[PDB]
Amino acid sequence: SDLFNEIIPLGRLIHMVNQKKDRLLNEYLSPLDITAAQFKVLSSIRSAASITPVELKKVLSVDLGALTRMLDRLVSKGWVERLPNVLVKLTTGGAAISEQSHQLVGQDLHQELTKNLTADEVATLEYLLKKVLP
Amino acid sequence: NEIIPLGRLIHMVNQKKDRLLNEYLSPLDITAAQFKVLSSIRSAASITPVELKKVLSVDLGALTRMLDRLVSKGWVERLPNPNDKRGVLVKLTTGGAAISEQSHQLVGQDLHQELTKNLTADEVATLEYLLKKVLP
Repeated sequence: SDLFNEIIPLGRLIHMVNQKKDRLLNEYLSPLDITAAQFKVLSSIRSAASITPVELKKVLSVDLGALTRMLDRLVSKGWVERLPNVLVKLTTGGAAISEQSHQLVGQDLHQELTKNLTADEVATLEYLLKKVLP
Repeated sequence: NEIIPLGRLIHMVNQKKDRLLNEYLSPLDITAAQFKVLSSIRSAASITPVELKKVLSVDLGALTRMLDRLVSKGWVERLPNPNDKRGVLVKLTTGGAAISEQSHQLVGQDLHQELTKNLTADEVATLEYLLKKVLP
């Protein structure tokens, strides 16, 4: 709590808290040699069903090159398949691992993130974060 | 509209910040990802790629590519390492300083005002307060 003495801007706070989330993800996901970054790519493909690398790049806001490397690794692991249109989609086993991740990682991440918060502080934080998104 | 977990909300709000950064930074052909790298070097003054990878939590390979691009643009320079010699320090050129220095205005003003457009002043103070409480 040099943080409460000091005035840190909101954008910086959002960044730091997102770093903390990603470190916690990386820890809980570690039992599948899947990174937080790979996890997000898988989730994005899951919700889109099928999606261009070009379209995926745009949804994720990351470099096209860096994403091709990500997609290479995820195909080698059998979690993603490349189809003729290019279009990337989840394998049946990448669907499994997406499913296992979410069940493995939720609750735990929520409880570690909110450990210092009151129940109503959690509800307020969630409320106000939603208000930023419109 | 529904009950979205905190972790997910943090992600979505962080995505939104990055998209706004990418828009405002577009007049330099500099990405939010690049801008973060420059800021990290700024505050470290000089830093290993290995130490930088750790501070940024990105792949070493992907960071070497980032650093290649920023050297070609003249915002970062590679130096001989005093302790290693087979290795290098990166630091900002004066141009890279001028650009990373713009992080005060960008994150604190423009980006800040777009993020908080739907918030009351006290709602901003509360959101900041509670985000700080997650960090310990």
